Amino acid sequence: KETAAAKFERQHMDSSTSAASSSNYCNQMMKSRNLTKDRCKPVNTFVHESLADVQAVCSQKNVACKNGQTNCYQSYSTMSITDCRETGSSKYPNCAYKTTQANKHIIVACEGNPYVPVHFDASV
Repeated sequence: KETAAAKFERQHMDSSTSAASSSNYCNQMMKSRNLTKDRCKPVNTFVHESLADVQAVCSQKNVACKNGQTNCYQSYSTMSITDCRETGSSKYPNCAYKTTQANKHIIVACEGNPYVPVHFDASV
């Protein structure tokens, strides 16, 4: 089955755009990445940076994840991110989202060898 590292790339990386270009970004991406296939995933962030720069966060500033685990890391630099959250009208299978573009530090959990992101914890 899909690895947690591949899942992270599918759910959270968008190296192909520098930022969201329209309010429809989240509606389009939540569907195309298959995050609305079986239920409307409620919240999801997309990071518009190269995958190597996002992987590199695993060697940046350690911090405990929201859930307490100690394998979280905060990026030293801000990054281009898109926050996607359901709208009040979102109703499966017609999942709908508010797109919010921002420059924030990212926090991710890492695992493995190579040590790479496996969870998106927060944008700060």
